Amino acid sequence: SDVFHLGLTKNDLQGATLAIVPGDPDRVEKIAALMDKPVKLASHREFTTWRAELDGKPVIVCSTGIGGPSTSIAVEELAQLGIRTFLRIGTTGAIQPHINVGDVLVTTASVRLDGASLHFAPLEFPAVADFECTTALVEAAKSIGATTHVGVTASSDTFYPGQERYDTYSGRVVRHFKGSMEEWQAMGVMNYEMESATLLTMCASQGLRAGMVAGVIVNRTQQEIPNAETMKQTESHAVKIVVEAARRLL
Amino acid sequence: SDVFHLGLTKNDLQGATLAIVPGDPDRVEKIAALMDKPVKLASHREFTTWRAELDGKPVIVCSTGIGGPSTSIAVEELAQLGIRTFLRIGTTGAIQPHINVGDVLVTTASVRLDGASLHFAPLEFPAVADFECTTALVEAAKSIGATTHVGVTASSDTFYPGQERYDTYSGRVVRHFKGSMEEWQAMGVMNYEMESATLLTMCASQGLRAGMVAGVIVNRTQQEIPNAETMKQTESHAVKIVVEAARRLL
Amino acid sequence: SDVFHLGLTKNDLQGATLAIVPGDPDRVEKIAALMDKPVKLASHREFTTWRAELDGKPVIVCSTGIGGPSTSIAVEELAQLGIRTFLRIGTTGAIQPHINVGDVLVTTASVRLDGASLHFAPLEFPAVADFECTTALVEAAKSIGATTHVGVTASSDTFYPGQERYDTYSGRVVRHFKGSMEEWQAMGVMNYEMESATLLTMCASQGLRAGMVAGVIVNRTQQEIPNAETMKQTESHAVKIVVEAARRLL
Amino acid sequence: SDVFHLGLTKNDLQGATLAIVPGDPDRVEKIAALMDKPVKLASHREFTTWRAELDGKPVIVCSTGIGGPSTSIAVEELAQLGIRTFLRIGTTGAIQPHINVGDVLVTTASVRLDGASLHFAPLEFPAVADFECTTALVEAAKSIGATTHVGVTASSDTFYPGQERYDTYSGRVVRHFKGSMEEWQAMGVMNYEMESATLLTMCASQGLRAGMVAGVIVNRTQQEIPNAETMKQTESHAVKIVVEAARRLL
Amino acid sequence: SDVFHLGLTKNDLQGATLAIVPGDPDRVEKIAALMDKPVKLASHREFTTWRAELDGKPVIVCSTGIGGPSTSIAVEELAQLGIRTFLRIGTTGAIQPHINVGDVLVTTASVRLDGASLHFAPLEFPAVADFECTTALVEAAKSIGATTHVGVTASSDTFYPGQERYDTYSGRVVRHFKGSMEEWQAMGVMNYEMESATLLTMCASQGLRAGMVAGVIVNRTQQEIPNAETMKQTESHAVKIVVEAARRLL
Amino acid sequence: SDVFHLGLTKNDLQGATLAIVPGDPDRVEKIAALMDKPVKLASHREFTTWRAELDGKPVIVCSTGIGGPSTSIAVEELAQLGIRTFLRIGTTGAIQPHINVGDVLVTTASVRLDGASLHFAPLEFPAVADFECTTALVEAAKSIGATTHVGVTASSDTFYPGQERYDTYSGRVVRHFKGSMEEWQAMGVMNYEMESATLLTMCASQGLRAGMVAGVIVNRTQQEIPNAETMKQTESHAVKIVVEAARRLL
Ligand SMILES: [K+]
Ligand SMILES: [K+]
Ligand SMILES: [K+]
Repeated sequence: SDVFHLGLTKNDLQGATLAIVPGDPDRVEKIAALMDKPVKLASHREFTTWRAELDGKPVIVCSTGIGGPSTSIAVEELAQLGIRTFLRIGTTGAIQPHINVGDVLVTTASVRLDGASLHFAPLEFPAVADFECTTALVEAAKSIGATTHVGVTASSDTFYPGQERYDTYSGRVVRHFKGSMEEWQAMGVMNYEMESATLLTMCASQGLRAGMVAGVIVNRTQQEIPNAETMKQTESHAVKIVVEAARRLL
Repeated sequence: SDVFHLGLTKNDLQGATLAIVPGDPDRVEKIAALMDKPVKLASHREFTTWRAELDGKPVIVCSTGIGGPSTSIAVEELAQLGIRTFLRIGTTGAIQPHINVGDVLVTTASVRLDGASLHFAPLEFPAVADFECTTALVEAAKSIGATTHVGVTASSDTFYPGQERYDTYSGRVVRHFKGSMEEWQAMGVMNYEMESATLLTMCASQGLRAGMVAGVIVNRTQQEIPNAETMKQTESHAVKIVVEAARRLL
Repeated sequence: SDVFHLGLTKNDLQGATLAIVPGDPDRVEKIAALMDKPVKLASHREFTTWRAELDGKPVIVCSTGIGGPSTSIAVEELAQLGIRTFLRIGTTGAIQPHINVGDVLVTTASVRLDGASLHFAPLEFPAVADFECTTALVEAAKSIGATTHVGVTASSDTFYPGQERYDTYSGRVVRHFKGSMEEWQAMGVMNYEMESATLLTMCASQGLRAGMVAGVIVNRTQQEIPNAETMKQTESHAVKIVVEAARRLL
Repeated sequence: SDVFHLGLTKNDLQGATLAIVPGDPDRVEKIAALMDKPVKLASHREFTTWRAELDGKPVIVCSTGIGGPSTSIAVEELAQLGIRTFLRIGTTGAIQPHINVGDVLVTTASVRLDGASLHFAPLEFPAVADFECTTALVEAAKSIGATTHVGVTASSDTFYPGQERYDTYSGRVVRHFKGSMEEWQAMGVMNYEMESATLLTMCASQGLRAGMVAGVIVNRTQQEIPNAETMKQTESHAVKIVVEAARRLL
Repeated sequence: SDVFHLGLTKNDLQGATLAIVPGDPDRVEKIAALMDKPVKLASHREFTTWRAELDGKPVIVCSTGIGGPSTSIAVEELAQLGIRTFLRIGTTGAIQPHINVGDVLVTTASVRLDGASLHFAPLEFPAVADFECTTALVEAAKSIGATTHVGVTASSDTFYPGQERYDTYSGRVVRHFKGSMEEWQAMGVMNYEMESATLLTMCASQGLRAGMVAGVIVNRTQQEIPNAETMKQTESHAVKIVVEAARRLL
Repeated sequence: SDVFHLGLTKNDLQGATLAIVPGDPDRVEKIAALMDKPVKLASHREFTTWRAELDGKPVIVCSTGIGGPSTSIAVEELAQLGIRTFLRIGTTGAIQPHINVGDVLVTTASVRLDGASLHFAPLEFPAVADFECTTALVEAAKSIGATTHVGVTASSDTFYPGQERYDTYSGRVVRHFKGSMEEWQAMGVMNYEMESATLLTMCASQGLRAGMVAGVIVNRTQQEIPNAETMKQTESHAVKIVVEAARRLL
């Protein structure tokens, strides 16, 4: 391999310069299957990589795992291999009452509640998305009639205390995160997830283009028993949106 | 007056909800005169306010003075009077070799080298522009033929040490800022100015829309004797862009 | 002009080494008019400058605008022109019940709730006034029988959230400033204003002498309808005190 | 499943209270096979879990993935299922000249170069190992004849800039981390890895026992072409040590 | 003297490489008297030094005074004279209900609520004890049947506000320390004292071995009138434990 | 005793409200003997206390030991016994070329390179002296003919790395303090010592008056073999000044 972790050579990419980067290794095949000539390249640790073709051009699909540290390894090693544009697709929990399950969120910039972003730029630097990527995601969402919200996301190194969850082993949250969800809500923040602060900071500070889209599967502000069906449909629409955005960025 | 500093009543605004916010009080009349039925409302301290009409709708032009503290007063008191969209117009100095004098810069987000932004949101929150305002500024720049750069700006509470200037009384820069210009250059930052970190943070955290455009009149990386005519033309260029963007946001 | 913003040459100063620096461009003429041979030198942006003569010696009066950033520009450019002593005169709101409207405050040092001070010295460095300037202000206050208080001032980059005001567009204050006024009150702090942290830090860290005096026009701790008359009288006494202090420092 | 990510019920564990936690999901089966009656329980994302029996008692082996965020999910959800002791096993790169490839490292505490540890305790709290777990790991290492070093480890949210690697896409390291490797070397730090600051802080602050052992496969201070056989043998050595330590902690 | 403060020459030590370091100059003679051939060397400021012999080998006993600053002077100057192992003995107040008066505490690492530790290593570095010293203290405690607890200690630059005491001149505690005792209690912290953060950080970052033991004389969580007798007995047992640990470290 | 550490009752003080606070317990008797009817009250740890009479009024002399932690105990327990004015006397090393051995320094405020000051007020609060105490010290210095410097002091929790000394066991200084002495020199700081940041912050934030004077016995910027007689004379000079200042503050 030409890189330390992903198990890829530059020849494997066949000249690709764009990658779609989901979190779950199990979701990579689903995304690749929407495009032409899908081929599995490698599977090592949390990093599963396929290649496919979109309008005659090679594109990469590679999983990051959960969190900024493993995300930073995938993005760096793909950059070493020639990738210059990175599109993240995820699912997410909204923290605003006006945002519904089934909706799509496009992130303009993120609240940096992570550690890895600091290894690229000091805290004062914005975790901001690329303008061309954000534009392509909004236009792709419109092309299939999705209800879309555009704005700021909170990006946390934990699933539990950093998202103010109390249903845990200890049942408590450290002082600095107590009351934090209500503060982000007042400041207009749409949602929580765990990788965008790292992704957006490391790309914007190194001349790489990045964008971020997610489907809403749950809402933290109103109690409701989730419906597995609505949730599956919502992930499928987010995947088509990221693929269509990619088409506009080739 | 209905507000503490600006010397304005809500009746004076005639229902306006958009304001163009330059820094220099002597620039307010020149911007207002490009639109219909311009009238002076007030002048107190660094805050000079005119009203005009664009495509039949009232709009405000109001100066901020230099720095985030006076900016924060103007934005708050305008919001008290009904303004919900804020467009900053300026001229600026570039720190990248590929950006030329006469070019136009549209800011997606800012590095927070200020104090007032912290009084609205903690450092981790992004100083990010509104997507609709950024889109209007970019599309207006293309409509008149400008060469445009879109990206990150460094926003400083000083003109001298925070912009790493050594041609000063002391000729010294505090440790924290020594070597800072070269760091921002490596990270792709386009330019320095002094009000956007405050403006963009206070608006993004309070449900108000803001954007920012500026004309390039000097470049810190290439020695050149300034041309007064070229600099006047560049200012006029940027002002035409901010008025046309306002037209798209009514 | 020999400087970038103020529109002054060194010859304009006629050998002056002391400046009185109020905030409001409109108040500069009032101060100059107490002295001999007053002459207007320049008006650009928030910076209005006059010259006059005190006991046969030239003195400068120059406005700063509101906030540390514009203050830092005026102080630097005046230093480039030969000024070595800076005396600030303002009006202010007290936060202690024993301090009355009509009283005069002389500041020994300031709480650094600003951004520009950090561009001169790290936070651990004290925003302390010059001992000779503080002495001259206290003695000048005694010479006209003013009721005087000497101590610490809190210096904020905002008028609204940083001074814990809730009568605003949003009606809220960021976590770190919630409860802050009561903490400063317990620690003996006399008042809030917006420029002294910057002024005192940048002078004490660069071999320049600075002092600070203000008249009390309002008290945050007891509700009362302000009297425009008492307020005008109080600003007039503070102006005579700063002029008399200057006389003792030539 | 009784937990959100791991895909496990409490019944699956058969009363287990100790878990061995490697990073790589493909290493879970190899560790479990050294013990009696090994069986696969689940595999979801980077989390692969097996059960086995040691001296008649059930034990769990569960992968964390790379970085503190995914580590924090595995540790929390295992604790929800009844686990109270956590033993980390890895391979690593040394930064001291006297430490040789083939040696074993036991960590007493870690330098916190991560984000997730802050979500459990403020920076001032020590990322310290449990004394009983450290004692068992040291005594097990001596029982099989390993050359062992006991001391402090640097635990980083990145593989590249946080470990001061320059052989990258950008070839740059942010100011804060320039010269950092030489500082840690002078302070006696043995090595870099990426999960221990999170693991040790979250356990020490919540009444859970944790320890950490690793085999040295490379040394950053001496150029050497790696030997694949030597590296495989070193991994097997460290795994035998972590199983024997578990035997002492039942 | 060969050093600035302690009044010692290297010859005075007769080849000693281990020191026992209590806080109170008055307690040095008591410790020395348990060993062979005790001799008083010097008394200057808070620094009183004796020499004695343990199993035929010279050992030093030297007081630190109260706090990290004076501790840092004693440790440095003893290191200049050849000392490489440092054992602290103290008395302390427990903050856990299960810990009783009469018990002995051995500290694995400390919460850094001091200033001097930062002059040796940044905050992220752990204030961790040496593994051989901690082992010797635990084994010495067992040899006389003491009830022993092993874990984390909070180490404060103050006796009053930093340990959340309200029975003071002012009757208040600064915001950041309000509620702090209950947070440390929840995180498993055993006790407060005032020198171990400095001692453990400066030794672990400079190749010196250090450990820490204390007798419990009071418990912050249950009201009780202290018994001078139980307190004297408890200090005597801690002194024998430190002497016996030293024997195991020669 | 009415207090925990000092071994004093309120009756012992005979109504005293002013204390002179040297660092060295062996200096307490020498200061007290310059006044009338001197008597020893107590000696415990680094705290030695005498009473004497000045112009018919009782005054206290009490040692602090080295560093802010022991200083904070002495000041708190004296305040509990009725003391409201605190005068620090010391000898010190200058860091400016124009300051000579034999000169006297009066401190207006201090750089906070300590930990204990943070336990009373956040870093942004100024470590500033009382104006009445500073005035008395300056006027007393002039009355006896001393060459006096008035200004800022750097106050450090260490004698060695925090004062950028390299003549040590390790010969290293942590990154944060490398190049620090030259920064403070450029900023006009006169000298280093180790207790004033704590003393001045705790008093200014609690309604207590404090000041500080010191005699210069060495200069870090000019190599010179110290003269023992000159150094003894300089100490006596500073002590005469602090007694005469006390006389003016009764
Ligand atoms: K201004
Ligand atoms: K991961
Ligand atoms: K001490």
